[PDB]
Amino acid sequence: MVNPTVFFDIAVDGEPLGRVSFELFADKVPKTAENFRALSTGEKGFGYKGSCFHRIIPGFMCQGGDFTRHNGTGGKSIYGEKFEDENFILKHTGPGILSMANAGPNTNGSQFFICTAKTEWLDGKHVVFGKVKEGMNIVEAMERFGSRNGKTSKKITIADCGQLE
Ligand SMILES: NC(=O)c1ccccn1
Ligand SMILES: NC(=O)c1ccccn1
Ligand SMILES: NC(=O)c1ccccn1
Repeated sequence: MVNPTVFFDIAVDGEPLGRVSFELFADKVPKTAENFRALSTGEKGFGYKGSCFHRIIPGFMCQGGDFTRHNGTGGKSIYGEKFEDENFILKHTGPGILSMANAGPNTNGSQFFICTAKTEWLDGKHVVFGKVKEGMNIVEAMERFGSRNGKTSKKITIADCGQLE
């Protein structure tokens, strides 16, 4: 079939900003893509809606997906607490790359990051599974609320999220 597309509706201190949409690479990382897809729809009873981008470093990346500790230490996959690195077929080529955050080999949960630069040192250690399709202007707006140490000057939230036709 066709690779799924997922959207995030982003808010800044509760104020609507815009929509970021993502192509998920189910054709190359079906397991990893399915996790992010189901967390986006909330169809297992948990996921990304209402959570925040807790760490944003301009010229590097926007990190989110921690809906259990809201700070980078939590989250869980649709398969259990953690799942294996599925493969490293896809590389971190530039801005818009969507990739899994982790704390060691085989520790993927729900946390993910959106690259805003090429981050080749992450290749072969973070599983890349998607890419921003629309709203890279919105990801760039988000990023302006980050800082050098990653603390956001405003609260950046996924006000709504879902799967698109
Ligand atoms: N430690 C992590 O999950 C990480 C996430 C994004 C970029 C670099 N490292
Ligand atoms: N990606 C995760 O589930 C994670 C990443 C860093 C620290 C703790 N958990
Ligand atoms: N490890 C690398 O290839 C690299 C490239 C630029 C900045 C930091 N690290």
